[PDB]
Amino acid sequence: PIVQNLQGQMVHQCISPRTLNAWVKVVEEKAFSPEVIPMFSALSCGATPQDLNTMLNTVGGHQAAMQMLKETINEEAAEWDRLHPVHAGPIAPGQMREPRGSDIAGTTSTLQEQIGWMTHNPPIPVGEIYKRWIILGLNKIVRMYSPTSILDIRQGPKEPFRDYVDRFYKTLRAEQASQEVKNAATETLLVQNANPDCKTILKALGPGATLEEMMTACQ
Amino acid sequence: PIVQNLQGQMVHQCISPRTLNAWVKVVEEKAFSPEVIPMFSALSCGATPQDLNTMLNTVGGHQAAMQMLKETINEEAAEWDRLHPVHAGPIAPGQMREPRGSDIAGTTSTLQEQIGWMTHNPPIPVGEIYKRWIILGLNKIVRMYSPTSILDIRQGPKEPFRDYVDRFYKTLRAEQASQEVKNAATETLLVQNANPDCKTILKALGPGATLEEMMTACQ
Amino acid sequence: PIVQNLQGQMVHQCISPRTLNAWVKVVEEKAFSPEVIPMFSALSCGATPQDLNTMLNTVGGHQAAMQMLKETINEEAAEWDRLHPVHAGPIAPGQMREPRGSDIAGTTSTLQEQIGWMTHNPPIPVGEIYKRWIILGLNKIVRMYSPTSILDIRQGPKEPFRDYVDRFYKTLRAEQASQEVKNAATETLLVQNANPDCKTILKALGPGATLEEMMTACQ
Amino acid sequence: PIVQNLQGQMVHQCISPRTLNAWVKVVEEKAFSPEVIPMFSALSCGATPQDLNTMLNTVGGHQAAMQMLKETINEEAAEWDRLHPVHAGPIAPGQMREPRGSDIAGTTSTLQEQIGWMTHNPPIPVGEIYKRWIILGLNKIVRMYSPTSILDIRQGPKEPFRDYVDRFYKTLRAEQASQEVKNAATETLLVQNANPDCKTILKALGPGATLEEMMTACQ
Amino acid sequence: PIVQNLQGQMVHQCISPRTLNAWVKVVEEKAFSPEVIPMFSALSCGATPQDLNTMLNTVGGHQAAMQMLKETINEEAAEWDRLHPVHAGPIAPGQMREPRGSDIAGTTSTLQEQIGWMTHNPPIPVGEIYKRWIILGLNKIVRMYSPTSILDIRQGPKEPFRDYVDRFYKTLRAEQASQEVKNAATETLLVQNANPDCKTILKALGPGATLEEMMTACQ
Amino acid sequence: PIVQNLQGQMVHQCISPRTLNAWVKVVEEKAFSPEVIPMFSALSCGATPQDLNTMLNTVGGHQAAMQMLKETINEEAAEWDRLHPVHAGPIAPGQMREPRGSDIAGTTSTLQEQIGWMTHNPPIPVGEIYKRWIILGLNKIVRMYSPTSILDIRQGPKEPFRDYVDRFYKTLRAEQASQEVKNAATETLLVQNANPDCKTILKALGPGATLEEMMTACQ
Ligand SMILES: O=C1CN(C(=O)OCc2ccccc2)CCN1
Ligand SMILES: O=C1CN(C(=O)OCc2ccccc2)CCN1
Ligand SMILES: O=C1CN(C(=O)OCc2ccccc2)CCN1
Ligand SMILES: O=C1CN(C(=O)OCc2ccccc2)CCN1
Ligand SMILES: O=C1CN(C(=O)OCc2ccccc2)CCN1
Ligand SMILES: O=C1CN(C(=O)OCc2ccccc2)CCN1
Repeated sequence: PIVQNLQGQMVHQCISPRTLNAWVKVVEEKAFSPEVIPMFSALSCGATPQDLNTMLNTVGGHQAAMQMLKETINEEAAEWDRLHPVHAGPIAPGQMREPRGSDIAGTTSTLQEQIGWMTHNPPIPVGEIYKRWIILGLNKIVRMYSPTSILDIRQGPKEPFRDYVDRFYKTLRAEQASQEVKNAATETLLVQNANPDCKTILKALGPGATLEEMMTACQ
Repeated sequence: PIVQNLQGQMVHQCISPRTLNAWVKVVEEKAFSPEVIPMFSALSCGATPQDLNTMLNTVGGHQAAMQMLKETINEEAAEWDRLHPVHAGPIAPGQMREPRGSDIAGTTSTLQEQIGWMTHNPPIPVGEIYKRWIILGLNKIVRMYSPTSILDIRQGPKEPFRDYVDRFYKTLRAEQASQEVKNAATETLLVQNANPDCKTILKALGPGATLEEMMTACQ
Repeated sequence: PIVQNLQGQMVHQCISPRTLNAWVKVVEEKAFSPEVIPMFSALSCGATPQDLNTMLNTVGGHQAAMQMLKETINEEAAEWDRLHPVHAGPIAPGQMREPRGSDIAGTTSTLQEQIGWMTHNPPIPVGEIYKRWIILGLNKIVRMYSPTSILDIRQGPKEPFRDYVDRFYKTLRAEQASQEVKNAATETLLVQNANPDCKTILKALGPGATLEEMMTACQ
Repeated sequence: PIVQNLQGQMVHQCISPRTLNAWVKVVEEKAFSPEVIPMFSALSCGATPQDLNTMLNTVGGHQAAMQMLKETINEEAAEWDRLHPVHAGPIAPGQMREPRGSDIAGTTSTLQEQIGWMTHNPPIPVGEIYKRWIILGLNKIVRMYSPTSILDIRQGPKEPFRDYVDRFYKTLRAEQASQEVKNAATETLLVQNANPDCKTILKALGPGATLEEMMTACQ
Repeated sequence: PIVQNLQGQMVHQCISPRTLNAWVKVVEEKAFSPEVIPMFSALSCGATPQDLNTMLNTVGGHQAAMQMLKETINEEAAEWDRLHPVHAGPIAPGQMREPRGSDIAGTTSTLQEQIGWMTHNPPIPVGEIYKRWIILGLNKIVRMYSPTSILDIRQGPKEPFRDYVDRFYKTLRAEQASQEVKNAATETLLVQNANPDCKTILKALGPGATLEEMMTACQ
Repeated sequence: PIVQNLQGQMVHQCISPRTLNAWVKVVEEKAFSPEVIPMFSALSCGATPQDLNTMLNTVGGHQAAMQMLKETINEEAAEWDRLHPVHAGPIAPGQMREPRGSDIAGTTSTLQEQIGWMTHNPPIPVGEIYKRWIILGLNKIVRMYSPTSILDIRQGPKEPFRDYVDRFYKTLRAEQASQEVKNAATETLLVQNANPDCKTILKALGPGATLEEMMTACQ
């Protein structure tokens, strides 16, 4: 990653063993549960494209997902190249060349180049641009791997309402519902998919009930 | 988080893998036991709003609680916006814009903006303001999840008085009794809910007994 | 805690995840065995009152003990307020107010105030004063929780003398015997509570025997 | 490894216990699965040739592979010596001698020499040159140890298409297919090796389907 | 402990959680096996008397040994006081008082005093003096706890000579044989206590055989 | 160990708990497998003679080996004293005395002396000299403890050739074959000790086959 030293410089630092192991272990333990993605983002704080590639290449399983992710990266790289074409001439001696999409993805750029871009005044933030592409790809993977439609999350007859709500919102998160839909669902599908005893209570409450008020009402 | 370097500057530092894992693991192990909240506060020392969001987004389960927490945050953000409306014009070039409630919550502000606010002279402490909102929400969750009323904590016939007191005060803490009530309960409900043999001894002690004196009296 | 940086300043540093976890884990594993107290003292090196509260609030069990500890803290705070009353007027602008007992205990003081006191020239050592109150309370807890009187530690007929001595001194430590009594007990209760075969040997040794000499004599 | 200190110098630092243990443990757990190689590269960031030798020499098993790796290193060293012959005379006093292939591999060079080369202006990057040789050797080992031809990865009759794709791409990676072949295989061998029910669906899709589109189609 | 900072000063640093836990865990796992003592010495590098007391007070078991250790410390303190009596008058204002034996042992001295002594030019090395007393006491404990006389270590009829030698030298170490005796024992008790078949071979070797030569001879 | 600080000084630093535990644990887990030796060398990077003694003294088992190692150290110390005799007069006041072999081994030298030698301009590298003696001794131990002659490593009838090669080269390493012999053995004993089916294939290959080519040929 790129860090600041005591002279007030952003400098390169090697990726740590603790970071490397943390990422490998959360993929092994959680696969593509939605919470793996904010974990990835946080573990890759300050990452260069080289570091992001390291993290993704250290994953042993899930090679269908990794191939899909490469396809998404290649799509975003091709859109970058449409928006930001580069000169096809020799580099000005000593000077900084403009990144192509494959330079952002770290496949055609060196670490030294990446450091040069990221520590330019002002930064050409290749690590943050690449991370955005990766996260777009990982969100597609999370949705693909989501096992259950929200339509199929219904409260059991003896299931605590809290347990059902947990299953409902875990499914909405994996299915990639917007925050707008999550906030709105409280007055609609959440009640519909409730068991008859709870449904009666929630129907009786009237409109505008907070989730807290619905959860208190059904115990 | 924001830290001080050797030039006497508060600087940004990436959230550590140890911090990330510590938080995920205490939620997995303790859920919304009351002691998880001071743990959250301590693990989030110096946090930016981005860091606070990372910590909350890394939680995989408990999605009913996480949705309730988002509702509480949105309430406090709307109260901030009532108290501190911002100008709806273009930013003065190079200058610092005033935060709205969604900027404090990190959903409409960048990390660079958050750093600017938190390291202004004097600080606009967006991380501490947001943390206060989060803790308000988490305390509501702890009370919701508290399984047992204090009325239902009564000493068993062969239960050591110490074990009963432990159960009593654990329940009072989850039910969110004030320190005033915790301090006062020693002369009242604690004795009432004691077993007959202890109740006799504690009744005999007279008023003003310290909890230490009650615990010594009943063994 | 408060630490020294490279400009020779004592600065605030966040409590570490390793410190937080170490304390929670020693309470879970050892409860109020006497050795938990020097552990607390060492883990809280440099602590502010805020840090001390964090450590105590992160404890999930043992809520009878935690309530007793709050009572002891409130006693010592009331004695501080008797000895060191503060002015009941507006603060001199920009200047440092004198701490009350609840400021020392971190309930009515901010972190910034605590830093101001602890880094004043010369320090008003609020963290060390509060730690002294806490340790006084924890020692009361250790004595309360000590399961066995020294009178009841007697060597078994086939118990190795070393094993008995270990049980004797572990009990003396939890019962909070002074070092004077620990040093003196070697010539008296330790021998009396020995089994007949050892008692004969130790009686034969004469007075002034070191514990080493008694332990060698009985094997 | 070589790191930068606060005077802006790249300095030597000892290899850490965490790095040493991380490498030993990933070889013990993963052997020569393909993902062990990007792990090696990342754990050896900034390594001197001495550090690279340490890492390889700390491996206890897999001595057939380690002997093969020595053979590959000796081949690349002999090619370096063909391209970059050195003077066979006495060193200019105080001056830096040119590295031979065995100096790059750390067998005939001292640590001080390696530091001199790597911190020259501009660097003679002996650690990076040697790491390239090692990685070439490790990739040969990964291919040798790959257990299964791609021809033999075929979807079972009740095997989820995702599980099959995972097995297909894991095998392609170990067999060291180019990214070109991985990207192209989606329209050809992947479909051929699918079960009849999926094969029908994928045949029906038409050409140019993304892997995401094929995986969605077959569930 | 006392450490050097970047201004070239030895400064106080808090004892780490890793150090605290390392010591507690080696006593739990090894008790007073001889190798616990060099571990203690290394974990207490740079320790103040306060730190040494912390380490010893964090031990929960082994209270017979801890009482014996206090007795040894009190003996060495009384010898220090015989050799180095201090003035029984008021301290020169602002000036450094001379340590008594109980000041070296940290029972009558403050941390600030200990820092003053240890960072004086030249140091009054109270931590190293106290550590020497502690190690003298711990060596007495190791000998007391040694279970077996060297006379009773004899090679079994089917015991590999190496296994016997290991048992012999482990016992010599716990019994606190000098290095002179360890070096000499190879020509004498080691052979005598060997089984008849080995004894014959070692007798046949002649005098002056290295332990390596004896171990090779008997397999 | 000795490290460089920010003023560009090599300074003493305490041995870490992680280093101490790493060494104890690799001896417990691997005993004198050959890979323990490069581990020792790497864990002792920058070590003083005091640190090297700490590491060796922290080993609890294997006391036959530790006594053999002391004998080897004493041999190398006596050779140093033959080559580098020292003056038998009083030290020049304030000046640096020349090390004897027992000073290099840390038995007759203080830490301060060792620091003085190792940080002299130019260094008298006592830690590196002593480490060389220790490694010479440890290599003798590894050979002594090697359980099996290379003559006795022969491929089983159903043993994969790779598994056999692994056993062959693990044995050659413990028996301390030179790299020359390891490289040459591929054309000779490795083939001879192969099973008949592999032997036929390897015989058919002709001379000069790489180990990779032999391993591919036999599967
Ligand atoms: O075709 C490619 C090659 N890429 C690659 O191998 O990057 C590392 C990576 C990326 C995604 C998954 C696993 C590892 C970059 C993007 N596109
Ligand atoms: O609607 C919203 C969106 N928020 C959000 O997603 O923040 C992170 C978070 C917050 C609470 C729980 C889990 C994660 C911010 C507040 N309100
Ligand atoms: O009534 C009070 C409130 N206190 C409090 O809550 O402090 C933290 C704490 C203290 C003791 C035990 C558990 C946590 C401070 C002292 N007295
Ligand atoms: O013959 C050699 C000797 N080498 C060697 O021993 O290096 C360390 C190493 C290298 C590969 C595998 C295990 C350990 C360097 C290259 N060629
Ligand atoms: O009587 C005393 C009191 N001492 C003491 O308590 O020190 C800490 C310690 C020392 C030895 C064992 C356990 C803990 C110092 C020496 N003599
Ligand atoms: O006789 C000696 C004494 N030595 C010694 O005790 O050093 C530490 C050590 C060395 C080897 C094995 C275990 C511990 C130094 C060398 N010769």
